Amino acid sequence: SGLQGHIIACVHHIKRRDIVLKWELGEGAFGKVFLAECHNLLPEQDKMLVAVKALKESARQDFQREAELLTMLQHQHIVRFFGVCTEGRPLLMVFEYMRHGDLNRFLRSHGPDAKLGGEDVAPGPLGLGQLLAVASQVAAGMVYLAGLHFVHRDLATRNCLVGQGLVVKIGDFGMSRDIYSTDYYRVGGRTMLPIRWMPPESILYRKFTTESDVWSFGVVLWEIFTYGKQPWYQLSNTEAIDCITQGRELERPRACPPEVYAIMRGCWQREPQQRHSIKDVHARLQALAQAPPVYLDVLGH
Ligand SMILES: Cc1ncc(NC(=O)Nc2cccc3ccccc23)c(-c2ccccc2)n1
Repeated sequence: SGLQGHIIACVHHIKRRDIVLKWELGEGAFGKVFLAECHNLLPEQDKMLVAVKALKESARQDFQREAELLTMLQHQHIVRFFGVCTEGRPLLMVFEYMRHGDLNRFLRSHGPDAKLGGEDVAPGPLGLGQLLAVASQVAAGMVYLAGLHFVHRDLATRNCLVGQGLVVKIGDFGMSRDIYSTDYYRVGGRTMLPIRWMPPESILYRKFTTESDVWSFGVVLWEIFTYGKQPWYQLSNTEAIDCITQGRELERPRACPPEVYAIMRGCWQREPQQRHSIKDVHARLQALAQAPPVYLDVLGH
């Protein structure tokens, strides 16, 4: 459940008059999301755009616990939470607006299968350096979460956002199971598992740790270098469970250099203790991302 799992009060408040709903961005089972104009929120701006999550009994208690946890979780690679609006209904969670939407959508639209300007990025597919800076920012957010001993449980590019200047942050508005339903395997009733992103211990033993998140980051790295393609896309849900439990590893993407694939393989160690830490996976990717173009052009053959 993301934030709910970590839970199981200096929360900032915003007045309803200060939030002006413009239009809907999306809608799901737990509520909807709107683009809104927010007044007197941040100085030297006066007015600014935000993404507003509108709460669709215990929901109100869950909301406050979610808000308190979101007020703690503040980092440069975690979508910014501004506060809540509790005067009247619907209850609202206010976040920064990320112009390019979710990371999956952004990757697919800058991939070889895209339909067809470029303010933040060049024409045609994202270069090696562009793919690496994306990876590094996600890794950095996971470093902060592991640092606060937070277990994400649903790390995937659909659960990352992209803003102006290609800034990548971990975050979502709780609509992934509705917008990307084929990225989940429905067990029974409401329970939906992101099995393609899960390690063997989470599928087999139903264990979720800091180490199962590292495996998911490994899969997120694969999605980055495959321009948002679904992992094990050629397989059904039961076929994918079989491959994961039998120790099978996703193939090296075409755009992926062997050095990047070594980071992936290290995230995909069957033994959770054997998995390379996220503090090291980030340190490894950052170094690669800011490395000179002479060194980088050599990496990509
Ligand atoms: C039902 C549902 N499913 C999934 C949801 N995603 C998360 O809770 N995930 C997240 C993990 C870790 C850091 C986060 C930081 C920002 C935003 C989401 C974060 C939500 C949710 C509920 C309230 C605010 C937003 C998202 N609600």
